[PDB]
Amino acid sequence: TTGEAYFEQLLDHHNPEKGTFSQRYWWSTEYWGGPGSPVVLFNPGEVSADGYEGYLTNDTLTGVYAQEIQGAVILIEHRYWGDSSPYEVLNAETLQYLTLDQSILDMTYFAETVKLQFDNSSRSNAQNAPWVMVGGSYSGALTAWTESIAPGTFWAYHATSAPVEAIYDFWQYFYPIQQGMAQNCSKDVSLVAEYVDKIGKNGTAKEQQELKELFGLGAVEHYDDFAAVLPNGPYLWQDNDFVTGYSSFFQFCDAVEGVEAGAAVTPGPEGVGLEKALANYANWFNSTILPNYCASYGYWTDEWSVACFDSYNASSPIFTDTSVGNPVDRQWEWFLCNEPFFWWQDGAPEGTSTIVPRLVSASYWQRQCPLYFPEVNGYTYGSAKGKNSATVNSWTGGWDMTRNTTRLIWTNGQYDPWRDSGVSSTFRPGGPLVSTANEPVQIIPGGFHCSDLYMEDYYANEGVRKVVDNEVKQIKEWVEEYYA
Ligand SMILES: *[C@@H]1O[C@H](CO)[C@@H](O[C@@H]2O[C@H](CO)[C@@H](O[C@@H]3O[C@H](CO)[C@@H](O)[C@H](O[C@H]4O[C@H](CO)[C@@H](O)[C@H](O)[C@@H]4O[C@H]4O[C@H](CO)[C@@H](O)[C@H](O)[C@@H]4O[C@H]4O[C@H](CO)[C@@H](O)[C@H](O)[C@@H]4O)[C@@H]3O)[C@H](O)[C@H]2NC(C)=O)[C@H](O)[C@H]1NC(C)=O
Ligand SMILES: *[C@@H]1O[C@H](CO)[C@@H](O[C@@H]2O[C@H](CO)[C@@H](O)[C@H](O)[C@H]2NC(C)=O)[C@H](O)[C@H]1NC(C)=O
Ligand SMILES: *[C@@H]1O[C@H](CO)[C@@H](O)[C@H](O)[C@H]1NC(C)=O
Ligand SMILES: *[C@@H]1O[C@H](CO)[C@@H](O)[C@H](O)[C@H]1NC(C)=O
Repeated sequence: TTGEAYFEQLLDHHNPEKGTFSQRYWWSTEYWGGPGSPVVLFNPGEVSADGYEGYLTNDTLTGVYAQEIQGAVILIEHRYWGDSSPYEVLNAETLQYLTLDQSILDMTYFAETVKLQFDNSSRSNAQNAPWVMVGGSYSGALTAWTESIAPGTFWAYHATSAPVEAIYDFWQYFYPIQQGMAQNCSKDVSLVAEYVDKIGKNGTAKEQQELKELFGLGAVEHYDDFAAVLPNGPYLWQDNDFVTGYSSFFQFCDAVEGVEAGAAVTPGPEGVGLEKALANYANWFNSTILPNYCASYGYWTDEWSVACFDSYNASSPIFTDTSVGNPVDRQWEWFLCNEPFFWWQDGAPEGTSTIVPRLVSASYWQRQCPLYFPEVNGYTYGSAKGKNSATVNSWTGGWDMTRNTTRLIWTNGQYDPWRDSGVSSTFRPGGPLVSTANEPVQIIPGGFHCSDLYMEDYYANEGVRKVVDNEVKQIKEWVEEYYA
């Protein structure tokens, strides 16, 4: 059966006298073998957890784990998202306790002390039963970082597509997309991105304004805000999985290549060249992306509004909305600016081919932190205080937290936009992590973001099936060691 409950979480694990707030969780005993059986714990991470029921079922990898080991499944909503926020208003003062250490200790404290409605004894808490922590994306890093920082509560860990390395100028976000996309699209998108840079850096004012109008963006006043719309094509790669078919991304590349779906004649790998690619990219954005783009934020209603592209308007509701249920993931922007993780999604450095404009730069994103988070009662965000990526990585270990691990398995995707923040990054010093029996790591061929989490990928792709089968057997083997 299923239910939902609240756990009384510590606001500040370092200072319990500051009190508690109520943290939402959901649970399922569909596969549970009774008190003493395993518990699979999954934190949906950078989002409200309400639309995540499926993780209780074997339609997802967490359910498959549970069925394999006779485990309960618990879905825990992250502090400061949804119904797990201590405050109704999120600003630089109230977000002071939205940190990685608090988020890690939330998980161990919960597993050690929660009173589960389905087992009123202590027999299902983590001191008495094996808890398996599973996470994808940021919650996969939360999972790995918990093994690094606070081992000894959870029994085993699986991290898929985990950004365990903080990186400031994360231009590598786009590198696996460039590698996975078609040759002609990649070439033509790069031509357009670099043309946008040339016109921004060397073109006249009349050239800049005219290029903006091609995209429908003549009213966008800051050139870097125009340049920042070009990644909307590449970003669609993040929505791919092995069952999305002729997806939004592949539609974008066909548009750039100037062909309708199913066309008999298509360009070869050489693409269509700058002039056509520019015209096609401009019209694709103007006609397919721009309409109702700003209206999707709720703050605006006009179909052709460009207000949401103006990142220099300190009064924009994108920056001033402090509500918990905001549509701009303000909570995540806090982690980026404050921890700081950064992961700014940028054009590549000079001398390295790029599929997004180099004018989309780390400084362009960093400039927005004080617009999201103006100083409040003396409180500011961590990167303004001088904290940087190494502050985080030297604590957690970053992608070198792999040194001496126990019962942690990793999965990554060959073409995951988050791969190069993780242990399988091609830019990790000493190369990507080498798999061992003690610490396995698998890369899904052709894989995207968290492709082993969704079982539709398992049935659709034999490469995914091989990876899922291996990690499920590894988790079962490790869990059995608890009872042996
Ligand atoms: C030059 O430019 C042209 C014009 O832009 C380029 O042509 C376009 O190329 C696109 C990319 O190749 C192509 O999109 C593809 O369309 C086919 C359908 O025609 C579709 O199958 C593709 O989608 C599959 O693959 C992606 C990538 O992994 C998956 O995200 C997606 O879910 C699909 O996956 C299924 O098929 C894969 C087989 O390729 C399996 O690996 C995967 O597991 C999954 O399998 C399920 O479905 C299978 C159905 O085949 C089934 O057998 C299996 O049992 C599972 O159920 C992708 O959308 C465009 O259509 C094309 N545009 C045109 C022709 O107008 C061209 O590539 C450029 N060339 C160069 C050299 O640069
Ligand atoms: C490109 O975007 C512009 C908006 O900047 C679109 O202009 C609107 O077009 C509709 C007609 O479909 C008019 O009703 C609006 O008054 C226009 N608003 C303007 C010009 O500010 C334009 O249609 C888009 N072009 C394409 C090809 O989609
Ligand atoms: C999901 O559970 C059902 C139980 O009725 C089982 O028949 C099915 O094989 C399971 N699927 C997976 C992928 O484990
Ligand atoms: C800046 O934001 C405020 C609030 O939405 C709005 O009234 C104003 O028109 C915006 N300015 C621009 C140039 O978009």
